Amino acid sequence: DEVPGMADETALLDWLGTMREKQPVWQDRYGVWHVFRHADVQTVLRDTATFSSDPTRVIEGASPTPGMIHEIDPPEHRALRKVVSSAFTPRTISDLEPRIRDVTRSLLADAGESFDLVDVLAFPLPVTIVAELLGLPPMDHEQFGDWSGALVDIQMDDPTDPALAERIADVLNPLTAYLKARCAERRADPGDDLISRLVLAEVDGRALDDEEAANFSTALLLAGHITTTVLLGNIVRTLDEHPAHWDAAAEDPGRIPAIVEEVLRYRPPFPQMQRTTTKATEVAGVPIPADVMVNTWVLSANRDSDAHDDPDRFDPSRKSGGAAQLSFGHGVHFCLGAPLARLENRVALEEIIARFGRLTVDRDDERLRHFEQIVLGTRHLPVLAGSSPRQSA
Ligand code: HEM
Repeated sequence: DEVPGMADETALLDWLGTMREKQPVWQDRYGVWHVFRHADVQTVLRDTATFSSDPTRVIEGASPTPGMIHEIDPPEHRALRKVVSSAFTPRTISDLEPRIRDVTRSLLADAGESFDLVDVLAFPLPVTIVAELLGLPPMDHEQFGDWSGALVDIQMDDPTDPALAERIADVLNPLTAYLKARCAERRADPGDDLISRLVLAEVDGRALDDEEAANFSTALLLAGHITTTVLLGNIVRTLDEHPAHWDAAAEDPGRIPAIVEEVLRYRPPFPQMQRTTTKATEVAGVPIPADVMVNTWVLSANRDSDAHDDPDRFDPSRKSGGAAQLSFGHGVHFCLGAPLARLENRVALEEIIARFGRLTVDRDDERLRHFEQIVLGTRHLPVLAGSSPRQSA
């Protein structure tokens, strides 16, 4: 009666595989309901009326934290997402390419034969880009990175460690008050930055006060950093295992986006999502009571043969793309950061190939560490360049 941890990936995948076949809806000893098949995960994620993103919904006198889009249900979710989206736009994201490329190239250019891909690229990159998108003083970047980094590091710890909430609040409370001051500053004296945009936005009579704007910016950072960090490490780890794709991608960089989707399917940085039932309901004929937590295994869905032929084959030739990418969610909460996630990882892989041709994982480098809670991937990924401009080759 145990959920296998995130680190031993094979044992995890083996267990999910058995669940999809023998117990596709399972109630754990904590009374959390686990959903393993793709069809059923999809059903849960579409049905927001039954499967709420708002645990406060089911509690007398409790209400959601304002600005926290991922914690609220339609109709208000729609109202808010519309406001937020008007600030954080497709051109906003796409104009970021040169800076992403510029930061990435510079960081890699200082990495030679041996290095940790996460320490060098995957960890610092996303947070640099979030800081710049938000428009915050270059002189605030170091502390901003330290707060985000601390919160990434928190996830290395056992999530049932009862000190969890306190250590989270120790970082979160200053972060958000820094952003909320920035919001108030920007409301009085706006610029060309996401915070300014967020405090300037109004869509259908609806705007964000400083509280909402600050909570959103914080959520945006938290959603954006670890996931993106984990994705790039997973990309390199997966090419390591299927290395003929290094050369295919080297030859044709147009192949990179399909590689990024296939890694996302193969190794979702978030293997699980959570909902709360609002009422007695059923999944796949299995009865689930009101007011309980349901965990949808995206990782199990991604490896479901009923949804993906030869699911355990790493195969970028799959006809992937768009809103079908379960690793960014499904339905109204579908990842707001998806274009940025996709952009950052496409540029990152392009740049890795450009400089190195190929990376191999140093699997016996003892600094290698996997996460084991919310995330499927690697905190430190020692690598070895196939080659680099540093060699008199
Ligand atoms: C590969 C990297 C990423 C992955 C795997 C990922 C994963 C996810 C998933 C699974 C969800 C849906 C959660 C739910 O339905 O409850 C989500 C939502 C969200 N993500 Fe991402 N994410 C990534 C990158 C980003 C980035 C870069 C940003 C910021 C630019 C971001 C911001 C958000 C926001 C604001 C939501 C909530 C959308 C809503 O509730 O309407 N994410 N993400």
